[PDB]
Amino acid sequence: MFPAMPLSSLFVNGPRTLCGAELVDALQFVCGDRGFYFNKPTGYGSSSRRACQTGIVDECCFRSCDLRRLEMYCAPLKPAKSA
Repeated sequence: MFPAMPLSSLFVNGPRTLCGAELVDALQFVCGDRGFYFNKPTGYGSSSRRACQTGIVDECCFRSCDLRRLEMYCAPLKPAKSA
């Protein structure tokens, strides 16, 4: 999927170069299967609960982060136009 894009087949099952929105549904899985996001610089990049850097997708795939983490960031999904 996603042409222009660089790649999206090996870990990105919906996202771009992520490890799949899966990890996303994880954070929202405990907070609400509804589905959550990740590093969303809503307010302001350098102005949010010390996180993001913990790429729940790149940091989860890289830094063994079970569901305990996803639960930690239990960040409030940022709906706008997911799909």
